[PDB]
Amino acid sequence: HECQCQCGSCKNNEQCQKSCSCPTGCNSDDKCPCGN
Ligand SMILES: [Cu+]
Ligand SMILES: [Cu+]
Ligand SMILES: [Cu+]
Ligand SMILES: [Cu+]
Ligand SMILES: [Cu+]
Ligand SMILES: [Cu+]
Ligand SMILES: [Cu+]
Ligand SMILES: [Cu+]
Repeated sequence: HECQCQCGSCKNNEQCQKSCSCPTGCNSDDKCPCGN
C-alpha cells in the first residue's frame, strides 16, 4: 500500500513508498515490520 508511516525506517524512504506492508499508523521503528 501507499506508505504513510512516520517511523524513521520508512519516512521519505523511496524503496517502500508504493509497496509498503506496514500496519497503518506505523510510527516507530521498534515495531516496524517493513521488509521483514
Ligand atoms: Cu510505510
Ligand atoms: Cu517502509
Ligand atoms: Cu517503518
Ligand atoms: Cu514506506
Ligand atoms: Cu512499510
Ligand atoms: Cu512502514
Ligand atoms: Cu513504520
Ligand atoms: Cu513499518
